[PDB]
Amino acid sequence: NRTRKPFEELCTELADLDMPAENIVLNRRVGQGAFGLVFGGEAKKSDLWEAVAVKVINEKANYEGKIDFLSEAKLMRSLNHPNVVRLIGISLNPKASLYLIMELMLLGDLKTYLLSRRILAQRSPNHEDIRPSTLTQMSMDIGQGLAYLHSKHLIHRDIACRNCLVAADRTVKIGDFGLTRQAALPIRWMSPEAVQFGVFSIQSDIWSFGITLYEIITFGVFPYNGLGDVEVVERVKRMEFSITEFLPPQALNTVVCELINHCCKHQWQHRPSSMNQVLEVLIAYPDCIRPFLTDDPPKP
Ligand SMILES: Nc1ncnc2c1ncn2[C@@H]1O[C@H](COP(=O)(O)OP(=O)(O)O)[C@@H](O)[C@H]1O
Repeated sequence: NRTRKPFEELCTELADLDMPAENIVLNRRVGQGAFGLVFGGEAKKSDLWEAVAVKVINEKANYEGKIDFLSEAKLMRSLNHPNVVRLIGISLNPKASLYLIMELMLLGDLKTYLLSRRILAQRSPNHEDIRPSTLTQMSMDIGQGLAYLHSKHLIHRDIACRNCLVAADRTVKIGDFGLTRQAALPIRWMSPEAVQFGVFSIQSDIWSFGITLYEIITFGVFPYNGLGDVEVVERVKRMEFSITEFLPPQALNTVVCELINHCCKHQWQHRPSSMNQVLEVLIAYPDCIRPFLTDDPPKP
């Protein structure tokens, strides 16, 4: 064998993180993740219990899949930040599958969050969940969490409202690192220098961050809604219609419209050199993130 040894040498380094299956119990079906279902329950860190969600993949798939499964956890262990989801352990060979244990975010992801609290914005626009005081702090938490990733020479390459989870504290954190690589497909969240060229940088992550901001101020619309995935690879290269054109007419004079337009510029020499240029903006204008909606909900 030549691919069945990679698994058993990898778990040697991740051996201090193994937990017996008698310390993990499954209660809920939290959601349908990318590769398998995620379950919700409680895990005991040999001392006390904590509410936890688990990513699970059965032991029937190829070893090629199990290596990527454990590589997500190995990368996740190198992180510690109040705006990044932190794992607490793994579990090797429990009965039918392999377990990935990561803390529970009570209020789910951000896209389903906004999609469910849409009419609440049209009827109660000053609510503790969805007011510019909270939306700006949320986008700010995502920003400094991505700045923490970039600080330690990491590129996420997949910034969207699907990979940002919110907890009962209503603080948001970075969620999915399935596509995260080292420092030097979601095409709608990718700058053109990363689409036709396959090169990723901090500026490509800033492009996806600006797309996330458009996704937030619209409460979850599908970027470039109405254009197929084949029409967008040709339209974004020749600088026609930045994402700002897809906004309601209530924008195009605001501070958030310009911001996502500077974060999403074809000339990456004009894009911010670091996430801290964007973060320092979110302090001079603390009510920039506003809900800009229509009377017709978005159609996925
Ligand atoms: N720790 C968690 N807390 C709450 N929900 C989660 C958690 N982990 C995963 N999920 C749910 O499972 C899916 C995320 O799994 P993943 O494969 O990481 O997909 P994504 O690309 O959305 O991050 C989402 O639907 C999300 O709502």
